[PDB]
Amino acid sequence: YINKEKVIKNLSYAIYLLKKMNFTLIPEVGSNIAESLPFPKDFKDVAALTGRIIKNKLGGFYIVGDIEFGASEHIAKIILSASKFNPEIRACMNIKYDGGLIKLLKDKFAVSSFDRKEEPPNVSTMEWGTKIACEKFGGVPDIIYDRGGEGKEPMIRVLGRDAIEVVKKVEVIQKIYNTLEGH
Amino acid sequence: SLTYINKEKVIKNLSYAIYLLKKMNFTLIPEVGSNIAESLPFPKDFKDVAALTGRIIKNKLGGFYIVGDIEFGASEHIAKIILSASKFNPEIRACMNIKYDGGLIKLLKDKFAVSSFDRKEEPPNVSTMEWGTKIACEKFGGVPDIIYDRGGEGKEPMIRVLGRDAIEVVKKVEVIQKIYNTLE
Amino acid sequence: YINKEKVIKNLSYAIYLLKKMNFTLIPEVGSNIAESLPFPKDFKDVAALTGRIIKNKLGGFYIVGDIEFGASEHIAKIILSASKFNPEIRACMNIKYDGGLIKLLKDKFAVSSFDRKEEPPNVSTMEWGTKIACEKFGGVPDIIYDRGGEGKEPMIRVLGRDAIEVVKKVEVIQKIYNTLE
Amino acid sequence: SLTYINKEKVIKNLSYAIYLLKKMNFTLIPEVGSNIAESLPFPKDFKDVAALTGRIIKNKLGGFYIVGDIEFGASEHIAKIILSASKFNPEIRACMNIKYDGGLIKLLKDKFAVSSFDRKEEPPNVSTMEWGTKIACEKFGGVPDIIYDRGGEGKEPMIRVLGRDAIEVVKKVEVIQKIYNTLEGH
Ligand SMILES: [Cl-]
Ligand SMILES: [Cl-]
Ligand SMILES: [Cl-]
Ligand SMILES: [Cl-]
Ligand SMILES: [Cl-]
Ligand SMILES: [Cl-]
Ligand SMILES: [Cl-]
Ligand SMILES: [Cl-]
Ligand SMILES: [Cl-]
Repeated sequence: YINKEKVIKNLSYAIYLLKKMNFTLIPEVGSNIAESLPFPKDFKDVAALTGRIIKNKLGGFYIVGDIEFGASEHIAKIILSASKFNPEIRACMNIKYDGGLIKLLKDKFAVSSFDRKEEPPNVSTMEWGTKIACEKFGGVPDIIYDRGGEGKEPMIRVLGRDAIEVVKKVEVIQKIYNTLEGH
Repeated sequence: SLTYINKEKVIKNLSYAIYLLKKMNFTLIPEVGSNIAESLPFPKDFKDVAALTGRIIKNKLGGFYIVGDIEFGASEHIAKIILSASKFNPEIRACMNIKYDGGLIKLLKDKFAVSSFDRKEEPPNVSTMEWGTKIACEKFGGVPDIIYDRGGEGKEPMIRVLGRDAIEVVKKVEVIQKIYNTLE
Repeated sequence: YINKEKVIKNLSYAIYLLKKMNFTLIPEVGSNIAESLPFPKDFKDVAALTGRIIKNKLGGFYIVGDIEFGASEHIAKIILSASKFNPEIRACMNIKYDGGLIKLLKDKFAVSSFDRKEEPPNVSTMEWGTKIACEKFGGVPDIIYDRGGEGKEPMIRVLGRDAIEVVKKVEVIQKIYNTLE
Repeated sequence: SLTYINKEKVIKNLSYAIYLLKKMNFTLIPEVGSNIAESLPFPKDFKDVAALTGRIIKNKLGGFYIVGDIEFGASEHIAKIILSASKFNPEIRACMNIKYDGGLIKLLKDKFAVSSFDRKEEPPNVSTMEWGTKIACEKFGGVPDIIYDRGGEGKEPMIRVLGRDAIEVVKKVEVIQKIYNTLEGH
């Protein structure tokens, strides 16, 4: 069974694991993690942080806000679009993008992307872009990235069955990034 | 002894500015969050500037979150703007970045000293903020109230309010917020 | 079956429910909620808030800190002690004491207690008191309270199988407490 | 002195006092948590007193948490102490409660003016904090640096540090803390 309680517990435990991590893959707009009920209809069936995850410029990061349903329309769009290709995919987290990192991830994760400059009119970038990457991959990959655009920083989006799986994948990505960030 | 005394003033100033802000219906929050900083007199490097260790971000439930503590060396980004404007007027030691809006900008030009810079002109081997601020000030003839830019590749458009201290800046932001509310 | 992940999720959801509750039974020393792994050996098999739940003078309350194992030796003493009587009891939360409230609760909940003045030497108040209240009851009751003592605020402790159940019990206790307004 | 002590001044003093506290290895935290307050000159009631809406509490994994915001009227409790002491010396506008320790007191009575009151001697229909502060001050012949009490039924003992403003209070507390650290490390 997968009800609201299950989703709130999933995200809570995912955050818990995240607090143990030396997570530095945070974009300028901050990270958020979300998970939906199975077969989500709208963003109200998707839970996330009411705040965001931001860097602590003195070292570490801050996890701001509470987990609540409908807290992130943005990521909800990604999960709702992806669920069309695979209803098992219910979670997503956006993290910082790095050119070198992506190259290295393609040999360890299923990766797909979309170009913001190719967006047609009358659509939501996140809905359109997710659809693009998924159709290109022929399913739901581990990661959906984009090199950004006018007023939009590049981004890496990690997907998975639930928020716990997502964070586990992010940990793998973080370990690789540690070496690059160090350099 | 001297530094201890000057730092205390900076901390108190930033602290009261946040206090005032918390009272406000601050909605001009950019997706990258806002921060507010203030420098000691005659700053040399970012460590002579204090600010939030976190940032001021939106709360989906409504309102906003003021995240972190006020500490020195907490904002290299903002510090770059202040130290650069300080080369045009040592009196300017505080700055805060808020949400950009075309319509609001026009209405601000009639009440504040506004200058700017464009991200595409940026010459190679330079810091965008140091360069942009310097260009914006060279262009204005001193340190204006507002320095904005339309953004660019991977960069959201921003409005930067400057002043003699954090409280000054916050007061200015409150005026701006009001001007902005007559639009929505 | 019942591992650390389960415990963390249980406490997390319990707090989630508590946050949406008009909870006013907060002691002067603040409340904390804790849950242990089955058959806990020491306080490190018990998770709880590293901070506490305290009153917000403006109104409402603040839930401070993170959920972590080994976060509370104090409540851990209570849970470890009760588990000897009934290993199915893995959670506990301390809430504000009220003489009248206890009177009303005694008719709906299984209640027991201990007296700080009767504490024998060379023991831990929480370990000894919990054991005493349970032997007095013939098992583990829903509530174990004490009228406090010198330098010690009186307290009502709510026990249960897991953190969610405990909060569910506190929700009822709170409604009853409100009849006292 | 050309200064005007208004609300802004008080908020700034409390804010800086907290900034200093966050840098301390403050372990003298009572079970009920600590709070720090400061009033405007000649306070009329607790509304003229500012303090944390929450409190300073122990972080079980190590360190402590400063909870809430600084706001006027936040603390009636510490306000009762300040307004009471101000009747003896209007210069006293701040107070912070910290964990009590008998040995620590003895080590302090040589560096600080100390006075106290007994919860068991409290008369009928009075506020413990107003009455106790009054007694302690009348017994000292003024406002001391410290007013403590050994606790009582349902009440943990406490050490209350007073001063002209929050910053002055925090400086005294730091001195006390260093002494306590030695006792702790013995
Ligand atoms: Cl989001
Ligand atoms: Cl994104
Ligand atoms: Cl900026
Ligand atoms: Cl505890
Ligand atoms: Cl207890
Ligand atoms: Cl004990
Ligand atoms: Cl208080
Ligand atoms: Cl006190
Ligand atoms: Cl009182």
